[PDB]
Amino acid sequence: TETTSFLITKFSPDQQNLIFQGDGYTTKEKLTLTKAVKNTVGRALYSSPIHIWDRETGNVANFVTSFTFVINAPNSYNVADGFTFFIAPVDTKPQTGGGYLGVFNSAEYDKTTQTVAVEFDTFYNAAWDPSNRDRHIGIDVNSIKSVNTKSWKLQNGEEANVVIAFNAATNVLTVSLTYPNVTSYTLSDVVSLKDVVPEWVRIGFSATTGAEYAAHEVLSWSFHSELS
Amino acid sequence: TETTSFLITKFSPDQQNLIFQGDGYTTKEKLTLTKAVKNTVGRALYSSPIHIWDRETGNVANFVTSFTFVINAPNSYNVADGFTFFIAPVDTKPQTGGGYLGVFNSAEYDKTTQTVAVEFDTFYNAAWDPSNRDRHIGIDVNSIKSVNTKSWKLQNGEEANVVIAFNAATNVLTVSLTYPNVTSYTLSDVVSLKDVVPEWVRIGFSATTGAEYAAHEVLSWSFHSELS
Ligand SMILES: OC[C@H]1O[C@@H](O)[C@H](O)[C@@H](O)[C@@H]1O
Ligand SMILES: OC[C@H]1O[C@@H](O)[C@H](O)[C@@H](O)[C@@H]1O
Ligand SMILES: [Ca+2]
Ligand SMILES: [Ca+2]
Ligand SMILES: [Mn+2]
Ligand SMILES: [Mn+2]
Repeated sequence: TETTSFLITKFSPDQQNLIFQGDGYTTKEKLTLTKAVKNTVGRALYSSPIHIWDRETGNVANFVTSFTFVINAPNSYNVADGFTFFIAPVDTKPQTGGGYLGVFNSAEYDKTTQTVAVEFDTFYNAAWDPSNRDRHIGIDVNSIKSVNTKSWKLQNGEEANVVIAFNAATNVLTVSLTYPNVTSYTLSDVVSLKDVVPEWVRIGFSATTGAEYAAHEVLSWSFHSELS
Repeated sequence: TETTSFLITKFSPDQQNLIFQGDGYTTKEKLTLTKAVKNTVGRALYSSPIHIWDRETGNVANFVTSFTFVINAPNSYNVADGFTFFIAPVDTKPQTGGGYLGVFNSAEYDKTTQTVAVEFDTFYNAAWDPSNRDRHIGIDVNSIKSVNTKSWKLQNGEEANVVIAFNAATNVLTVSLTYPNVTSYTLSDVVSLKDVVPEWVRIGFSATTGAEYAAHEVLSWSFHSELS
């Protein structure tokens, strides 16, 4: 048995258990991924690698993470590009920015990326996003074109509580986003972790801007995993 | 609030959430610090830095750690040097070996060392060890000359269960050691953690051999800290 857990309900300016990439940094008790500026990327990784699956027994870890995040766009009508929670190899670095959200590089399935991300996409990219042009929650597996998505109305400036759980027995990854004014969205899909990501991974957040922009922030974060 | 927990009941050939130094490695499901050879040092740290106290609030964290260890001396009469569980600055590296247990450099107090350790000393070093020449458990603070100690009879090759707990309210550090055949030892003292170590630290194990030697292995390890 191997387990990993942490809880940070307030971020300090010298948060040494996180690995920052791009414009990502801590300030005023909040983790800032990107400011409201064009063409940036911000990423934050928890320092310790997680044992997501066991090569020897073939076991896969059960896990759940919770975080509260806020998106502040100066113009409630022009918002881009989004925020994501992602599971990737330990040595992971920012990928394509803008619509790619700093985690992927193509709309085509690329097994070499070995990355699963749960996106909060705020800008319609015609080449791969849902035709309805709605902002949405989506589950990505080695591609920026989600395997499943769910419309979501962004409440500019409001904090959203997100819970992402993965059940090892069913291979179901569930996502839930709740706003206080009480509006909730849920989305599920079967992800076969053991065949997408390496057995040791790093988890983090990622947010990007492009021609359109907004400030992406995390105010608290917990994670708990258990590999038997 | 900031909490960090982890539990490993079986070590893997590639235990990526641990940082090894000296001859420390994992094999046969155990963490091996030193083999039964002369003059070696082996350390293992948890990859993620821990927030042990906070300057702006003045708050210090409560923590507990449980581990099982084994010392195998080829000859129960000639055994050295010892094993330690320690808290030190994030960038910590192996220090002087032999009777300095890979954690300190002298028997004189040295503030820049910023290291608190709990030793399981199996060799009598005339210049600083307790005059009775007894194997002992000690609480070291910025010096290899323990602040407090307690005689301990080594049970060669046997599994020892240890619990080291720090109570932030009273600043009391307590250590307990138990052998199957049920022999127990306990020691405690008040350590002002906030005055000795930095805000962020890394925790781990250390073991060393010198002219006299023995194998030091850890069989399981859990840790939990909570800073309000
Ligand atoms: O910011 C909105 C959009 O800006 C464009 O300039 C980027 O090429 C595109 O990837 C992004 O989605
Ligand atoms: O191994 C037992 C002893 O061996 C000596 O050679 C080392 O100098 C000393 O530090 C150590 O305590
Ligand atoms: Ca998009
Ligand atoms: Ca000694
Ligand atoms: Mn999308
Ligand atoms: Mn001693």
